[PDB]
Amino acid sequence: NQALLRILKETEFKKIKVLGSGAFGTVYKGLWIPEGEKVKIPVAIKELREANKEILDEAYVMASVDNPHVCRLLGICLTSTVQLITQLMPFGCLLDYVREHKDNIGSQYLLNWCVQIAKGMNYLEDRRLVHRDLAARNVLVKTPQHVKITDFGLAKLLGKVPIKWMALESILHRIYTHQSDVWSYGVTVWELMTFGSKPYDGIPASEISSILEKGERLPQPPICTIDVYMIMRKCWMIDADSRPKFRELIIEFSKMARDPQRYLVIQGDERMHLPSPTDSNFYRALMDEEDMDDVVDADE
Ligand SMILES: Nc1ncnc2c1ncn2[C@@H]1O[C@H](COP(=O)(O)OP(=O)(O)NP(=O)(O)O)[C@@H](O)[C@H]1O
Ligand SMILES: [Mg+2]
Repeated sequence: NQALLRILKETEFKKIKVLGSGAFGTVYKGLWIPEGEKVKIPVAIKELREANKEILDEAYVMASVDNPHVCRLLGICLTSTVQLITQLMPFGCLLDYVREHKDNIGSQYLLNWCVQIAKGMNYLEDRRLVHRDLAARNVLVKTPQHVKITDFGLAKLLGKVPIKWMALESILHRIYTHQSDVWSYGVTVWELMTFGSKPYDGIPASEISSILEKGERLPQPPICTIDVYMIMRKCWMIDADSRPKFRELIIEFSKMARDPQRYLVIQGDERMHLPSPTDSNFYRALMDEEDMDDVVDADE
């Protein structure tokens, strides 16, 4: 649908500050200045490094993604460069969030984030869409209780490879499927449960396919019980059809969230509950009016 993607003129918005850059482009905090208005509305703008018909075709798919746990493409400006406009997320990405909060995050948040990421990826799988670059850096925090997958469509649009997130078949043959996204999901879960450790830290990207072929995998995070680590390891089976399905991961992590201290061991966890209804309501009113499923609370 034409209606989902806004074509912006360069005069309608301005880049203000670089937020960073990765494999496909550079992101800026920007301002949208709607013509004839005096308001300045914060947005994120991603300008791609390095056709228009093909670009717009993929942009319309990206703009069609409508799920509480996946970011939608809102607008595009095609000039000499491709610029992608999306909602700005002040909390930033979940990788930085778990690093910065390494001592104040409880099991309920971690297990619910795993549910939310699996729900967003399952939505993509149901639409027959493959992400190709899932990682904790590509999950954005809308509120601490609500996360969203970002950068859907970018890898396809432009495809340093994120070797350390990639299924072995993607590394060796650039094969990407829902089940290779499941491998990346397992790495993403490992990043969360380690509070943002670097996977395979110190090992050169060029050594990784050899390590995987020998059967070596990312280590058990100290907070994870064996059932949680077995899920991660199942995501990294060489046989892609032996890996879990995202819909299975929604079920498993939701079950775990109903008994969180049975599945993760975190110092001080009893002091780290989900927000009260009062605090949740206040967050939603200021930052998060969109429809979403209830978070999974503990039975006890
Ligand atoms: N909508 C957004 N709101 C706020 N920060 C954002 C948004 N989108 C991206 N960022 C941040 O902008 C920076 C650049 O992102 P990006 O160019 O996608 O690199 P990356 O996520 O680190 N790696 P990759 O996506 O794998 O290429 C990172 O710090 C992102 O977290
Ligand atoms: Mg990114």
